[PDB]
Amino acid sequence: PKEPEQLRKLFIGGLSFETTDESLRSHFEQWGTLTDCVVMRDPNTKRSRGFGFVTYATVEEVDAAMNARPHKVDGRVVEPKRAVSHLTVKKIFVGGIKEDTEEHHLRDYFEQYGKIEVIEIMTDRGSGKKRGFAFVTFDDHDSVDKIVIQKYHTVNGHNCEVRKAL
Ligand SMILES: CC(C)c1ncc(Cl)c(C(N)=O)n1
Repeated sequence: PKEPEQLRKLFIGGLSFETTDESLRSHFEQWGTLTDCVVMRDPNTKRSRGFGFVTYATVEEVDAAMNARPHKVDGRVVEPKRAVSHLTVKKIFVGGIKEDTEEHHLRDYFEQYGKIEVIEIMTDRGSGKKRGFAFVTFDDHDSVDKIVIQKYHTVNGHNCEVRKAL
């Protein structure tokens, strides 16, 4: 049962114009089996457009490649991002957590997606009561990208709504 191809793709921006299908593949094959690897080029001049994409055999291989950033490919630090579901942000909205969810509930769950920098449990401006939603800020966008493509998030027994924030 193969994961959907879209979830196995990495868009690589910031390429050296000298990077080729072959040199992009040789680099990113260090972190998994590549079923596809393409440098985008102008149709007339064949000059690189400065970006391309690689497709791994599994999502765990995508994770391995992202965890090995920064990637210097043919002498240039490139910018890998998971394919769109790009709104590149480090913060999520977490809704549906009700009044009994605390900081440690959110931390213990979300810390396995990435390094957390801020947890903000929202409270009512007048009463101080919890409003039932929170924001979590990570040190990097790939955490958010992994989070929002999941169908489900269960935190503190609550089925939560999670979206990219701002
Ligand atoms: C009131 C709820 C719907 C809300 N407030 C703020 C944000 Cl930033 C989001 C979101 N989906 O990102 N959702």
